[PDB]
Amino acid sequence: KQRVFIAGHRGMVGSAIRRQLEQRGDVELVLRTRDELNLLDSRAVHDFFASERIDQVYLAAAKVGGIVANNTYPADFIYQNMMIESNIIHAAHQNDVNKLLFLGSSCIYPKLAKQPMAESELLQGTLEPTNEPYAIAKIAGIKLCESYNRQYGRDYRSVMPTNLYGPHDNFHPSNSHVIPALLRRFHEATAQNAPDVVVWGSGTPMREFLHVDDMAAASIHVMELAHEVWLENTQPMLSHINVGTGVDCTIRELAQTIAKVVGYKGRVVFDASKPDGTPRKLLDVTRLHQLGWYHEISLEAGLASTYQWFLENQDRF
Amino acid sequence: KQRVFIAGHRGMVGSAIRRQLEQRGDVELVLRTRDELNLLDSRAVHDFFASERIDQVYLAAAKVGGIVANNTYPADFIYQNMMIESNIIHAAHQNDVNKLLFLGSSCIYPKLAKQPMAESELLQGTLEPTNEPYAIAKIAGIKLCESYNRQYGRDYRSVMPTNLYGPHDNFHPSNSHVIPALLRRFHEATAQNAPDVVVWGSGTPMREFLHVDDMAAASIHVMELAHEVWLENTQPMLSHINVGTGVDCTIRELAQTIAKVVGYKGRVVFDASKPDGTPRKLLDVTRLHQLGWYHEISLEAGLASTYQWFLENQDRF
Ligand SMILES: NC(=O)c1ccc[n+]([C@@H]2O[C@H](COP(=O)([O-])OP(=O)(O)OC[C@H]3O[C@@H](n4cnc5c(N)ncnc54)[C@H](OP(=O)(O)O)[C@@H]3O)[C@@H](O)[C@H]2O)c1
Ligand SMILES: NC(=O)c1ccc[n+]([C@@H]2O[C@H](COP(=O)([O-])OP(=O)(O)OC[C@H]3O[C@@H](n4cnc5c(N)ncnc54)[C@H](OP(=O)(O)O)[C@@H]3O)[C@@H](O)[C@H]2O)c1
Repeated sequence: KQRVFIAGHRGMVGSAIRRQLEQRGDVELVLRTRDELNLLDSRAVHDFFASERIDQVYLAAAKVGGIVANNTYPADFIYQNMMIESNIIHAAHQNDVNKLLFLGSSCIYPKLAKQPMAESELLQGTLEPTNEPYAIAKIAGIKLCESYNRQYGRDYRSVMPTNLYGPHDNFHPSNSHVIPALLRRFHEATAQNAPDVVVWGSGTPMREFLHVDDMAAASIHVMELAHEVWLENTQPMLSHINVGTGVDCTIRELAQTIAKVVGYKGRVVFDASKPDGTPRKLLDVTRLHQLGWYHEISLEAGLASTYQWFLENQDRF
Repeated sequence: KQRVFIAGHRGMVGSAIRRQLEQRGDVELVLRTRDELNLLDSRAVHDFFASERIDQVYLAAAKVGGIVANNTYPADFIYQNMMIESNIIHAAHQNDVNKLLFLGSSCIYPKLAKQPMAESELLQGTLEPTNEPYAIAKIAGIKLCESYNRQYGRDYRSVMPTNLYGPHDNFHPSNSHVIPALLRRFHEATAQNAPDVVVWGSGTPMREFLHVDDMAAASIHVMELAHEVWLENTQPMLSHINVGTGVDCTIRELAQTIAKVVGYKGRVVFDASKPDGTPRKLLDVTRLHQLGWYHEISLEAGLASTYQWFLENQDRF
């Protein structure tokens, strides 16, 4: 029976992986809350890895935030993520954990990358300023993995997810991520019966979204793939695998779909006097598809179920 | 032997007309798929009308969609429908086709029209924003007909159907039309044995529904009526004829009837915290009834047969 440590099991992605691994007895979960184990503490982390018998590690712990947070607390974002990665990856190796899955991020790719973005797009150009500190910490995490794989013959894999959404997301008004922000706004506009909802921009830019449950499934899939199969579809110094749908949709389509899901009857209005971001941003998921994994949750279905979760848990935001 | 061209013969309404005209040898059908004839291409359309010997035309081709589609692709909806109408109607005239039937839509009437909506309700007030582009294209199609009738002495008739349902409807999860959306939801809720099915709104608004086969019958009836009889019951600049049942029923009654048809045993729940649309929306079918046509398919019977079709074709959605 495999003993799996899911770091950051309370977070959005961490909890999703947990929900799925809990539904099978060939795995035994070892979980620690931030109060039980502070991942920033090296000694604490090494002690934990020395005391427990861990077979696999899902590194889903991180200091995550929106546009305001990343620009307001840059030092916290680069430092905490660098330490959490270093502590876990080093401790795992020191205590013979051979399997580990590192979760990166799509905001790690160059601002002006070629679309759709293949894995080789990594380090090909300057990063988006807002995400720079966080992005550097994440890239360093991938290279730590590749470096341990090379030097010690470890099996530390990594996946790069696209924009995620689903239960346990930050539905707070402070969150800048489009899906949870719009679900919230359309929910209130519907409740207060507002004549319209104004969204900044033209609505023409194209984005990609993946439901967190699909994300968890793909993660477990990549983690459990045969080592020979994984080596065959990656390179030692370009080992990360993009995880997404490969399908993009306009912000207009997204907003209009959310309006429908929520039962909003007013008008959705795009204020084109405000600037748009990059015209298009989506991942090339060829590598993942060749590894035999395809997403199951469509946008409409995922938004409807996420809204349902939001309804049962709104007294938390 | 009459040579009839049914444009858009693969669509819901188009195929219904075809099923009925196929069941009679006094008519010979000329059909072209989108790959055989792109209706947006003027030259292609005029060439087709020049090469074939068409006696009648049923203009059932259109760019149709739900709430999300109409608000997401407004330009495609107004443009494609305007071109398809213009191309066909002009080509028909240029090549001496004297008989043509144009299929409009109920969403063409003013948002705040008087109920039941008589034909004279056309252009009496502002349109529902969601349907505005599509509605303008459709109204332009009716006026093209009236204009050719007036200037060239043509016999281009038009019918305005109410909400339609039946086989070949879009049963996809993306579809916002109430009947196919509810048949699908109740089907899955019944299969997964869900305790309840929540529907947005109070369930009190009243809507009218017509089975597509009745629609096809009425269309053929109006098309084949004697010219003197048609002129007698219409006006040159108010020539369209409403096609529907003239009977309305609440959303509550509709949902409850679908639940029964599907064999659902759970509870149907209306969430009244979500807004309703207009309280009532149905057509005045006096003109059609005076022309001697009455619908044959009742709601329960039509839903049962449509569900039956859905069951045999579910591996398409
Ligand atoms: N577009 C994208 O590429 C994208 C989008 C979403 C997520 N992701 C990936 O998923 C990762 C996780 O994101 P998420 O949305 O699941 O965030 P989240 O909900 O904040 O998860 C982070 C978890 O880590 C825990 N944690 C942080 N610092 C800790 C510490 N010092 N000791 C112990 N636990 C600590 C947090 O616990 P507390 O909150 O209890 O402190 C939290 O439960 C990201 O870093 C990213 O790589 C990528
Ligand atoms: N409530 C209402 O008032 C109501 C409700 C339903 C229908 N209707 C009326 O019925 C009309 C048809 O509706 P429907 O439900 O039958 O839609 P549908 O199933 O989408 O039928 C449209 C057909 O037109 C074809 N088509 C579209 N563009 C074409 C092109 N450029 N070249 C060749 N073929 C083209 C489509 O073929 P492909 O899909 O193969 O491209 C499709 O088979 C509507 O426009 C409306 O006037 C009214």
